Amino acid sequence: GDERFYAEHLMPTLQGLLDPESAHRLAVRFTSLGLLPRARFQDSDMLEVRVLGHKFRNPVGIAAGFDKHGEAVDGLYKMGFGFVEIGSVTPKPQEGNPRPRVFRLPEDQAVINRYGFNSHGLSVVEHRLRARQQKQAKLTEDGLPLGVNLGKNKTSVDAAEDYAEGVRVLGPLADYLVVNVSSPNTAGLRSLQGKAELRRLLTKVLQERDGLRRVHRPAVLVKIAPDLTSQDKEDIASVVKELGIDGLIVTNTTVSRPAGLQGALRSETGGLSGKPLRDLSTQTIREMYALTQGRVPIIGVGGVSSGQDALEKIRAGASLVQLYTALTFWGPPVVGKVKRELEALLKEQGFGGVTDAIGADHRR
Ligand SMILES: Cc1cc2nc3c(=O)[nH]c(=O)nc-3n(C[C@H](O)[C@H](O)[C@H](O)COP(=O)(O)O)c2cc1C
Ligand SMILES: COc1cccc(-c2csc(N/N=C/c3ccccc3C(=O)O)n2)c1
Ligand SMILES: O=C(O)c1cc(=O)[nH]c(=O)[nH]1
Repeated sequence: GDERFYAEHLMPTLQGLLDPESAHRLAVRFTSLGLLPRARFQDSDMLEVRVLGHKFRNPVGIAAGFDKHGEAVDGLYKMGFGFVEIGSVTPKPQEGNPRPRVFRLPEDQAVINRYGFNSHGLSVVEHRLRARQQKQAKLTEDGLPLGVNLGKNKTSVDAAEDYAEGVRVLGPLADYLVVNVSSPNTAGLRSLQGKAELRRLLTKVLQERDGLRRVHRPAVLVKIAPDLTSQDKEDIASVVKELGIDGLIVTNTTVSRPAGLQGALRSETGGLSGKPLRDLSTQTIREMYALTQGRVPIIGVGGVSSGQDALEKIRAGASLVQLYTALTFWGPPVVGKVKRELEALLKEQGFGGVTDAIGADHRR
């Protein structure tokens, strides 16, 4: 469980042998088998957060896209994440884009991916989650909630019906659902972020959700891009408040390529994640928090690899944070590292707990 060993030796050597997709698949295998150090870090009460109708024993989650098909959920809690998001899941199975479709930018601590929603489909994931449904109910009660991220098939004619199907099938198995309208890798998907289409889409989603039995009724969150115009952001905030959307996930990967990227593969098509996304994401959180008057829970994600990164997002308005790319460079010890550093920084800055820090920047 040594950060230095994983960061300086183990992870780099494994990356030396395996292309990123092979490495991802192997990581999922290892994780599902529990082949990792069980956490040194025991979660402090300071790290607990209550939001989305749930207790989270720590605010650090695993972002969607690592466990796309719900295969490694328990290994992910063992890794120390306070909550787990699986997906994106599409209604029907689909292969996603041709390989290669994932690229490392080691010099930038960044990744570019164009998976294209490769997915086992709703039915397979439903059965997988059903097999451990009662274990999840206890985990959730214990402060370890589960989120399910919903996508749409490449060849679907009715985007809203794809999401509605997802709500009906995986909604009853989830503590929260994510409407992913921000994947850069599915044609036309991000235009679902525009006002009229979003309102129509989310109205249908919320109706389907409200039609589920009470104990099986998840919160609904919208995951947005970091590449939105100011107009897009205003409109989303407006729709979210008009419809009573439960929360936002901020943000997905960027189609931008910030100046300064050094990686040889920087011009590959796809969404960029990791360090170059970090502050762009933090700023989007800051803006969405203000537009929603601090009343809509935000899960902050984008380039988090340290306690400081996490705290900056929390102070900007995030109630919870996720990471993914940092894990691909630092390995499993990064989770305890982030939690440990976050706790220390909360103390240094005079916060009683994570909850006190949420949106602190806006009250300065
Ligand atoms: C390889 C890869 C696959 C991803 N797949 C999904 C996905 O299926 N659905 C989704 O909402 N986000 C997906 N993401 C985005 C992450 O959830 C997250 O929003 C983004 O990577 C920023 O966080 P990070 O910098 O910590 O990696 C993916 C990211 C990566 C790198
Ligand atoms: C070292 O032993 C373990 C044990 C459990 C998980 C892991 C683990 C978690 S993530 C990971 N590597 N991930 C690599 C990866 C994932 C998605 C996309 C790209 C990459 C990559 O660039 O290698 N490995 C490693
Ligand atoms: O499947 C994808 O390629 C994918 C989806 C998503 O939401 N974000 C991302 O970076 N890639």
